[PDB]
Amino acid sequence: QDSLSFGFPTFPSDQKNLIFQGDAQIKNNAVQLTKTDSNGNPVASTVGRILFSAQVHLWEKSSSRVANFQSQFSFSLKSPLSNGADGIAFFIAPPDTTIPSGSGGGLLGLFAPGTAQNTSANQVIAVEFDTFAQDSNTWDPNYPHIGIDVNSIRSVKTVKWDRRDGQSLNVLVTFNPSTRNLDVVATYSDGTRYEVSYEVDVRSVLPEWVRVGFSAASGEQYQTHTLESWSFTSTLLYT
Amino acid sequence: QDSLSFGFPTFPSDQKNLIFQGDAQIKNNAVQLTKTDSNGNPVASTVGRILFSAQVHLWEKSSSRVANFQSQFSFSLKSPLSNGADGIAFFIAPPDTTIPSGSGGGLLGLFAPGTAQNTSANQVIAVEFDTFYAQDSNTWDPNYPHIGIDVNSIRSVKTVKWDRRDGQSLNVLVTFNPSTRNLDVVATYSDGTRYEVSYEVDVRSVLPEWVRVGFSAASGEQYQTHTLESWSFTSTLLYT
Ligand SMILES: OC[C@H]1O[C@H](O)[C@@H](O)[C@@H](O)[C@@H]1O
Ligand SMILES: [Ca+2]
Ligand SMILES: [Ca+2]
Ligand SMILES: [Mn+2]
Ligand SMILES: [Mn+2]
Repeated sequence: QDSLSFGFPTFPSDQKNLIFQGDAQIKNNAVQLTKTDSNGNPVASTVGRILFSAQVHLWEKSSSRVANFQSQFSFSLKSPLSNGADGIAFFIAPPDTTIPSGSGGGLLGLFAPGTAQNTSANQVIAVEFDTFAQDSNTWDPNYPHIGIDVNSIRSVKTVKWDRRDGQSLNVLVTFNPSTRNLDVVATYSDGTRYEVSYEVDVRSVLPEWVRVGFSAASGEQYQTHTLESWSFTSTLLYT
Repeated sequence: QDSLSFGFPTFPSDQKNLIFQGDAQIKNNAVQLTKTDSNGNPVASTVGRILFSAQVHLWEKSSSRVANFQSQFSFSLKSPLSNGADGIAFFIAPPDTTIPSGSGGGLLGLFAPGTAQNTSANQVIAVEFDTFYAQDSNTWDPNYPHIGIDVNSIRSVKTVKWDRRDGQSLNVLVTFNPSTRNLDVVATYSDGTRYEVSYEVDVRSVLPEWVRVGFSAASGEQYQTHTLESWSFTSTLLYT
């Protein structure tokens, strides 16, 4: 299809179009990307991802068209620790994507250790919300941030962000094929706003058909990564 | 998802979200539901169906919600002879639905010969466009071309006389309103000729909560092409 859209105002347990990977599962009308104990508390060493089943037609060679898409979602992070980790990300990748071997912790379940920083060994665009160390994650700034990843865990750009325990963050990620701008706008309920944009030609990074979803992980330090709602729309346009 | 929508202005050969059953295949940016030869002409004894891969949440027990949906599509029928068979249908059925054994010809690839008229043995809502075309092989339904609404039976609960026009595209709009429980069908040719048929039906008592939607077509001894040219669909769960 040239156009596709779906909306999950909430996530009831009865799902049919979601692909669950790792420890991801539905609990309390929300998606818990990372594992939580029986009491609902986060645990260490966990990775989880979800993908929408239907493939998205991102671009089409024959017609020289590229999709204009919008992804709106909200999530909350919670942890009894002073340093909850590691983060959650919205990502776009090839349809057969699976969790890479040893991609826990700072790799967010998105990249394999051996090629995490090799743009030629990866095909993925992701928007990450990182809450976690200059000794391990020697590739990220010295503070929580929102980062745009293009075939590498080493963000092409980042902006400072504040982690607020248990508070929902509303995010809108849009891509405009005419300007090739990928824009990210995130807000907390009190109006605090964060914005970051990057110009990228998706045709040179991703295949024509892709899948979209979310990934999260916790290493030694942990926190819940709760996806509360998600709406997505994409339509092929002439450029 | 509470809401889902997709649109196929045309059908390129590179499809990823369509389930092809029987002889259905993409050809010339359109879906040929029934088999065609090298010249592109219709052949006999052929059945084909397509379904969208994502499941549609038609209703939700826990919340007491039922979906409002709309399906818009266009198709054309062509045959070397002045008339053709057997017809095409838009249908809604359980996710694992497959072509019933021996459901060719007049059964449109939707029902099994043994229970084609047994409502308790079927779970399907379909809007068919019948053009044959044969009281000898299709004793059911009125004796003239028609559009019919099928609910668990090949014997339409409601029909309206229809005109077959070789090679001309018919634009169809199928809508279901959970508030009135009316399933409305409006079909029109480019010159403005319009056909309307509707029926009240509680989808909850007929189909499971999650379903798949698609099209089916068949040709027995008599044949014609059943070309699906475009299709857009959209559903949203609403409180009743
Ligand atoms: O195709 C016309 C006609 O051919 C045969 O008689 C059978 O397959 C019928 O079901 C069908 O209606
Ligand atoms: Ca980072
Ligand atoms: Ca009929
Ligand atoms: Mn990090
Ligand atoms: Mn018939």
